Amino acid sequence: STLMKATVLMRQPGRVQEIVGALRKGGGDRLQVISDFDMTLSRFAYNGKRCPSSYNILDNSKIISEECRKELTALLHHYYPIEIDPHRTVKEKLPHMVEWWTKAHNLLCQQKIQKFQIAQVVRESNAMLREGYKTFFNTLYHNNIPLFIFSAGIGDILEEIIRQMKVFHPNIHIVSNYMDFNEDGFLQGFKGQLIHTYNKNSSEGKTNVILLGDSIGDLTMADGVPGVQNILKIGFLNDKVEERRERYMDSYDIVLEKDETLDVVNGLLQHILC
Ligand SMILES: Nc1nc(O)c2c(n1)[nH]c[n+]2Cc1ccc(F)c(F)c1
Ligand SMILES: [Mg+2]
Repeated sequence: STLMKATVLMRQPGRVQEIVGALRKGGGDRLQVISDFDMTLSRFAYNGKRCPSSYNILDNSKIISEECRKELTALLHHYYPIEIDPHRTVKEKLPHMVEWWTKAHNLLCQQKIQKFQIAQVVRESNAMLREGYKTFFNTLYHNNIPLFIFSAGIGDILEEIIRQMKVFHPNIHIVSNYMDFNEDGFLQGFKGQLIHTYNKNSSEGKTNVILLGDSIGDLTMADGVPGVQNILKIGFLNDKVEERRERYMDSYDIVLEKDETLDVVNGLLQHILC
């Protein structure tokens, strides 16, 4: 019944039925959720307007100068055509993506950004999560299901969004780029491994996976999780739907077309965990 919502597309509904059945048989003990952030857990559009990405939330804020905003936009102008070019292989795109993210991160480090300002920028932003986010985050937490959120954005921004929406629970594990601040609270670098849009993947018995994404690249987020026995991939198809629908349906198990809610995922979780 969950899958009878009007936004639901399935190329092989019988296969979806078998995967959901295996997930239910395995129970929450075997389940983990692997999800993209922007335009998957965050809402795509509201009240006739696009909702901001994590990148937009910081870049359009009061703590980024207009000159820095122009330089970030110039980097985007150069690298976006490379990023989306289907005739460049993922391997050929990698060094360009590393360059772009390294350059953007360094520009942010050359501003005067203070830790306390991150909460402020998010609070003043138009950040929005999909409808049903409380049920989604609470169901996972109450059922002890780890949620891995991958984002090539800024971890601090993601965390403040989820915290300010009152759903940042200890079962959430964000894999993203976290800021490093000096003793005076000023941004000085980024922590750990660089995550760009083409290395959002894993690079305990939780062998069943629900993957949530909104781009064709998100299909790989669970690659490299060892010993996965069952995976159900759910893809939000937010825009350019006539152009994208076939490729989405042919790779994602379930596609949700212009669905600004987590209702289908929530219903699947309730079915699997009850
Ligand atoms: N705040 C911020 N601003 C940027 O421009 C950043 C960033 N963080 N990290 C990496 N880039 C470059 C980039 C990569 C993908 C995008 F979709 C995009 F809009 C911008
Ligand atoms: Mg996304």
